[PDB]
Amino acid sequence: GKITVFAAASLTNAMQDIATQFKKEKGVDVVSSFASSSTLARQIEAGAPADLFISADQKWMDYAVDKKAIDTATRQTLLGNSLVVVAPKASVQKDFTIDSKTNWTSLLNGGRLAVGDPEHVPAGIYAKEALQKLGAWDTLSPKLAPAEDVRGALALVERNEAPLGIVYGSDAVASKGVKVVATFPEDSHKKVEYPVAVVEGHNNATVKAFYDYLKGPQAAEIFKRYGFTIK
Amino acid sequence: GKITVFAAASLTNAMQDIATQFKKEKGVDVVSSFASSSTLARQIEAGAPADLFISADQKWMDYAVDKKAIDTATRQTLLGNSLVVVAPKASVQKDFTIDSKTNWTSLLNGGRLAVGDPEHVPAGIYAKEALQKLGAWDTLSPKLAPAEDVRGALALVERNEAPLGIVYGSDAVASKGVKVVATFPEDSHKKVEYPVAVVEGHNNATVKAFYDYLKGPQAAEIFKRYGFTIK
Repeated sequence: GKITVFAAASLTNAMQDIATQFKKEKGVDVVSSFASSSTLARQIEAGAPADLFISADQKWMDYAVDKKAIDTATRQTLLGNSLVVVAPKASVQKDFTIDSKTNWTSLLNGGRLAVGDPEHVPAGIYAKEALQKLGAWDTLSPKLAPAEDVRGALALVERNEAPLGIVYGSDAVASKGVKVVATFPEDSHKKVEYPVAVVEGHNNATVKAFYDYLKGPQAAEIFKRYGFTIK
Repeated sequence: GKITVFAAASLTNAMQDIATQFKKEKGVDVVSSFASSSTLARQIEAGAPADLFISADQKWMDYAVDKKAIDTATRQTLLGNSLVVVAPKASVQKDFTIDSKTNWTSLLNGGRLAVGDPEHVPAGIYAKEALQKLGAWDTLSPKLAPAEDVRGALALVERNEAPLGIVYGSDAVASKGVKVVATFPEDSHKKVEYPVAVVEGHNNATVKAFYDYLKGPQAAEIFKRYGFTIK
């Protein structure tokens, strides 16, 4: 011990497994906190004891940097992802295509579309950008079930509280209880990218060892298993 | 709706604002895709649904034309630009002069120079031509941080991943987080020029209306605001 990592909710499973393997191999305890990248960046700005931050978008890393909270010499883009629509496996929902013709109203059946809160959650921000580009936003905005992070959105679908949800490709890979039923075209939104950086003043030898591990082959194997792409 | 525009990454902000104003005034949706002009030209060759193409160089328009993908009767040079070196505003980098005496090695501090990939990105091609003419290319080529388009190069500097980058003058105008620290002499490279053309078979009345709008005073004011010169 002891390293404290703040990581985007979509990284929950990968980062837990990486922490477990790092403990086994290096004997260092890694304690992780998972929430929306917005929530995490704001906590770091306000003074949280995080050593490392991984965001699900460039936006919230840029925010933390602008607040002079990050060791910028350590910043780099670590992972990529896709944006998808999921439905429960028990659902009868057939696979559909996402484009400007998509009939969201018909697909929703009077139900709501689970999303990360588009006011701040990266998954919601990516979703809103895509839906605006596709001309679907005004139709969908009153039909949303916003959640506090992308895993809250995933949970609404897992729990059948919303028939469809917008989450990351990796979220479907991690979930026994939902399946991808549509994938957003990559040209419909900003590339989903995960920057990592050490928090300003926290780059000691132990933190550096874990940072390096995140860029190594053991971690890469785990990230790929969970549906992330390696930058 | 609906017009599809493929435009050089350097046109991102200008073309977004032009699309917004055109929608307001004409009620037509303009959907834009931004990437390196190389990437866009090759997508059009392979069969993309683009109606209009604006390249950041003559080279990639000539390429698209050679592949018989363009309505050549509509081709013309729309804009000009400059080539610059940017640094973050938080950098202590002083302004310098670009000529054959420039000490790039000293300026870089062991860091890398962000550029559009000089194998295909127009900003990289212009950069390589200038650096070769100035006698700096052999020194700099192993010190580059290539990016997939000029906005990727700009992002490396904005994010402090590279201390300096070669981008267009317009890119500095669009970016809160970098400033120009040197300007390439105009005689060091081919004039930065942006040709526009309608894609072969796509010149319907709606596309023609937007094409004409790009040559009008409303668009010209936006292009100038973003640092472009009007041809």
